Amino acid sequence: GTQGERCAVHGERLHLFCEKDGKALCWVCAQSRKHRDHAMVPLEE
Ligand SMILES: [Zn+2]
Repeated sequence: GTQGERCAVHGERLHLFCEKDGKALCWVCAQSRKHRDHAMVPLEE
């Protein structure tokens, strides 16, 4: 019932939406050498 989906890997609040993956990441995961940056917009809600 945890109101607020945090990035559990690091232990921080997340704001990023992979449109390509259809998943909610953080800025740090946008900066990740893993995740191919293209269809990803930050959570501007
Ligand atoms: Zn992250």
